[PDB]
Amino acid sequence: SVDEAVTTPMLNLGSYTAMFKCKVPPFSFHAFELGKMYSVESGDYFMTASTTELCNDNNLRIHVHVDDE
Amino acid sequence: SMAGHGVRKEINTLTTAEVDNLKDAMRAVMADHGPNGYQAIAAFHGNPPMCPMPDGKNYSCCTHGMATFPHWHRLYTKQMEDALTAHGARVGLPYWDGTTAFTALPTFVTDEEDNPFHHGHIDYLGVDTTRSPRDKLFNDPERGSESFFYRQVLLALEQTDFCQFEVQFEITHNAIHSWTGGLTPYGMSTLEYTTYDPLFWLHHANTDRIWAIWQALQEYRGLPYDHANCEIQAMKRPLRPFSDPINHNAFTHSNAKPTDVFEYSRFNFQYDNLRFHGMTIKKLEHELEKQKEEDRTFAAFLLHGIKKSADVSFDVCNHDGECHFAGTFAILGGEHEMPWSFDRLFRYDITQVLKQMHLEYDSDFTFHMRIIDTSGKQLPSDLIKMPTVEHSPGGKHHEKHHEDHHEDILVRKNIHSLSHHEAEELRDALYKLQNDESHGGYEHIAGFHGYPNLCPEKGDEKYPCCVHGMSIFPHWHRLHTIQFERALKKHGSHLGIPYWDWTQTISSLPTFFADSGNNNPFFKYHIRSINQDTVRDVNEAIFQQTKFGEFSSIFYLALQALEEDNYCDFEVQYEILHNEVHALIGGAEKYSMSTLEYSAFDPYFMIHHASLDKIWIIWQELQKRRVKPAHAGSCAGDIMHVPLHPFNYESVNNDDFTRENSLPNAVVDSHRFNYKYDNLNLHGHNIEELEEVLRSLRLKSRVFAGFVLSGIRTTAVVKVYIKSGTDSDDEYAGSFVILGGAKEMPWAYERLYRFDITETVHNLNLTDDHVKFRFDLKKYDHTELDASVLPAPIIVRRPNNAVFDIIEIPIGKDVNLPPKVVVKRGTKIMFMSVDEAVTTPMLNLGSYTAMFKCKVPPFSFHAFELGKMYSVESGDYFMTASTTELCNDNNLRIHVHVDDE
Amino acid sequence: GMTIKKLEHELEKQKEEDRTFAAFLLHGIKKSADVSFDVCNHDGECHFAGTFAILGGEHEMPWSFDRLFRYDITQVLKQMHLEYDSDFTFHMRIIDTSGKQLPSDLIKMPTVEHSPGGKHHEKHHEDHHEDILVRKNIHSLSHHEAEELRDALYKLQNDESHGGYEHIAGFHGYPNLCPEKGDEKYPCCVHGMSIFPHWHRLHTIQFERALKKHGSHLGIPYWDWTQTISSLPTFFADSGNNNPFFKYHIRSINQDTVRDVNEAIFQQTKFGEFSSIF
Ligand code: CUO
Ligand code: CUO
Ligand code: CUO
Repeated sequence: SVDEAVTTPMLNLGSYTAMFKCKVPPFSFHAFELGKMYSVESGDYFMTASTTELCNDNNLRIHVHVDDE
Repeated sequence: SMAGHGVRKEINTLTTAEVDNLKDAMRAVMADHGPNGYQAIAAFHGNPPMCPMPDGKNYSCCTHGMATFPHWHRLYTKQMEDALTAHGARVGLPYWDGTTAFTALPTFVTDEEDNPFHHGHIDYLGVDTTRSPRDKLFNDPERGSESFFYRQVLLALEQTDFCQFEVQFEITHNAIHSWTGGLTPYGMSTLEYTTYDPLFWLHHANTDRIWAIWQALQEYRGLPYDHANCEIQAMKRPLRPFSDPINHNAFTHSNAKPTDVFEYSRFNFQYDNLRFHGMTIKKLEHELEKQKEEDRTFAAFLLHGIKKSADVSFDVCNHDGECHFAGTFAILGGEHEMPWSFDRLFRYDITQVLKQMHLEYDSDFTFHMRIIDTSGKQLPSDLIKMPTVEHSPGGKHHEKHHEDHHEDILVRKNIHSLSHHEAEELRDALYKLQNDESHGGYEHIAGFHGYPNLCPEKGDEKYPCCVHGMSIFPHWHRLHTIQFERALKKHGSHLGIPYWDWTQTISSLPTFFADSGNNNPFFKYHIRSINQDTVRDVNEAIFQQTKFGEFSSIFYLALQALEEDNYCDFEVQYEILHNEVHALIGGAEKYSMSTLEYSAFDPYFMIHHASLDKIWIIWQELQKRRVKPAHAGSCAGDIMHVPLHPFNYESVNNDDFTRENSLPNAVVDSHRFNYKYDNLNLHGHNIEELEEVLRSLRLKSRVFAGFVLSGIRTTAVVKVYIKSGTDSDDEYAGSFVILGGAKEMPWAYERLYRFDITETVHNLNLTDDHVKFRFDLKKYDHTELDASVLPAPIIVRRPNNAVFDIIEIPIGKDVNLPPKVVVKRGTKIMFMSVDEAVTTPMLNLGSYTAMFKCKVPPFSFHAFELGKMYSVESGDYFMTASTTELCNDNNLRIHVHVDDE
Repeated sequence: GMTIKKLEHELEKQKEEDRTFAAFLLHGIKKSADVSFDVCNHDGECHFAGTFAILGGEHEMPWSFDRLFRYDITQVLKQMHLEYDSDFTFHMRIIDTSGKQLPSDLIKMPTVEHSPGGKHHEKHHEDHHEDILVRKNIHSLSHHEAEELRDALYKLQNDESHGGYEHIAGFHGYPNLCPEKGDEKYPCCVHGMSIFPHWHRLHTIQFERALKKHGSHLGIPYWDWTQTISSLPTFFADSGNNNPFFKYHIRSINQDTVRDVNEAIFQQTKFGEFSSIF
């Protein structure tokens, strides 16, 4: 949550790589990633900025991916 | 990768790659210690014994000598199959068609070295499996087809009744175990050991196949395939250990009950073909009936558990003492087997033997029976009761048959075939619904799709539940349509929602709507929530140039949908085709059918989606004929594994089917929803007939204009205009519509939108790869909007004969689009050298997404993409600008991706 | 009484209907006994399924039936209102002649079987004929039902006679009639009086009776306005198609019946403490 200026939203698994380009939906908080939280499930994930503009402020695109050993 | 089911095909048609995967997968399966291991699965069959009885006694789990027998084994085969798949097999156990004569055991099993199929180790025994085939195994044909396996199975097939069928079927099943295993202690001949041999699966796969063929025949007969009137009680009880929560496999666990077991499709595996021997199902039925014509004499046996496996042979003897070999049957068993006794007799066709004896039914002759154990020791005759002799005549008069149907089966009959009497139920049902404000009400049902937006759980954000543009787009709709229909039936409906085949030449709008007077409920509906009635601004949407191929207007698009292979590529064609109708009906109007947020309310809307749904069905199975089944998870499945909102959210129609079976994988099959269409035909063409028309398009090379459409957040139209060499004269290349609106959830077509420009381009005479680009103009329901986001058309040429290649020509410079996935492994790719200023380099697969950001190496031409070129290989690709700076000139990032159907 | 030909016909008729049977496997139980069994639903409610007897004794030769003995359960299930698919239990008691009970071990559990055949149900049935009239709910209204109301009202509205709509409405509002040639006029409408509902109740029937004479199937539809009001009834709202329910032309003075609807909505809570009308 570093930098209070940006809150906790951080979209989540926006979709696929194309979406990852920073497409985020109009305020539709497709919840998944919140404040201090955690997540057990596997598969392919992703994290994008809370808002479309908020994305461009630092390019919050990190595409987390979670596979097997 | 095939999207659909793990298919099981014949063993004799072994494809090297397939065999390799199976061997490897099996090897891994054998190795794993886990509960979904080879040893663990094998254990289910018998030793070590997995079943508890309430006394604590342990017995072999397999159900034999019972009606449940095919059900239990069906699950067992699947259990092993799932394991192999996890291991990486292309899904499916191969089936060994034992029925047909074969010189030797399948090579697949036979190969001694590096073959996991050859044998398996038995941990408890501490020895490997063994097999000693009996020579009797290759049955001697009189006819050539006339073999014992064939005959035994054939008799089973003839039986109408499930129970009658099962006994014959099961006994036949046993024959393979005996002959293969023979005397050896470790093999198939023993109940305990059999699961260990890998051949076991091949055999059971075949046995399951036999059952499947029978079901198909029953369906053909019109007799119930899924359920059995007999042994009602047995079906209900679960088959352990599958029912146990210990069971790692969810699917088998879910279909623990024999009632559940019947539907194989739920199992998610299919067979390459039902055809028994060469015969088709239709043919087989005919063949069977012929047998009926002649009288036959049978010997009947009552069999019970004789604590062991044994082979019985009996001969028919005349008083003279002359005898001939009557026949053989086998019993599979062992110690710790569960007790079983057949409810009915096992029938064996004596007729040939009697004729040879020249005996008559009435004549007094004797049956001699000898029971031999596997060891060769003779058993006492006390084990089996003396056989009965019966005569079966041939012919019939006034045979009233009893085949049940219509538990909850509705049918959506054509609006045209509609009758005055039929029409009333529709009007009444709809009206009663419309007046209904409850959660079940019409006002509420329409609400799911358009405004007001519900689905997020008290988000207070709102959210259009309407899923458009997603891969799921038809899935959500198909369920919604049924939701509308189901609501009506509860309201008092006789028939299903009428569907309209708008593809055919449209003389005028349906009378169903047009009759605005008499307060027709189908014509419009009062929102009541906000107010305002459902109005529509009809468009011409007519003028007929030509039918039966090259049909101008809607049909081509729809026909174009069926044309497309793969689901993912299909869905786009599916939606866009659907998108068109909404526009003509809704027109410009605020509250119209064209307005996504509102269109749900319109009466036509509820029915209209049904008409589209019909197209999906024809296509769904149509693909199956193609040996490319694609329904369920195919390419972009991830979206599917999540329930359709708001159907799952607690506040739906509360329809038990809907609320529960909201899952997309479930919705894929319409037959579950309890409704059927009066016909499969489109534009007056039957499935086989229509398939021909499709062939016509493949006949001629056509150039297509690729489109990467992304959520505009509004519904609108686009006019594609092709530039001309002369001045710049545009041309009406055509037009398509993009549905959407205000705060809709974001969407973007992963797949390209095939749009046919061909004739238009030829006039101007330009080349697909060569400098060819066009500027379209798009427009909102009424007014102009930013044409800007094209995004730049990605020309694709679809070669004529020898298709399913598809060529994809992206572009070079001033290109605009995210990662486009042509998919359809085997597709071809290229690039447009448009703008001489930029040469041919275009990096290639730079690396991963991070690299895609435009990292390109210093002049290191990591070759891959050149000038006019192509590429067959699959996997994930990419294309970036030749140089780092050259990237920024137009953002040449297109991340091509190429997966499987 | 039946002849052979007749009997065969009688038997076939039985075949026509589906039946459910319980099957018993019987073997020598070294004695004579009477067996009675009941069908019970899960509830534990039971009904007497049926009875059969076994004749036997010591030194009887051993015997076992090759097939099951069938007993027709169908009537019992219907009484239970059980379905074949439904899960129910069969309870069996074996009593010897002496009255001593035998162990159930002697007989194996019964099997159940289904016999044909089914059909599709057409909605052939007819409910009540117009005996007495009934004022059915406006909501429960059907399209077909709706027409009779519109037709009946319309025919009345066009009717100027004393029986006419213009006249019936006249009783309550203007013009005022009731005093016998008082030339005073007088609103017949009785409001505020103790009789207030009495006069109205009769007037309402007067309206309804006028319609039936005019050609009505059903009674005047009533609207339960207390319940949360989503919107005005469709019956009125459909101003188009010249809906007779929406408005009426006075014709006497002129001017159509217009209404200035008020919000009359917003729902706070139902089922007690209902705000507004209820
Ligand atoms: O059935 Cu248990 O063995 Cu093939
Ligand atoms: O799909 Cu939601 O509209 Cu036809
Ligand atoms: O008006 Cu006279 O009563 Cu309601």
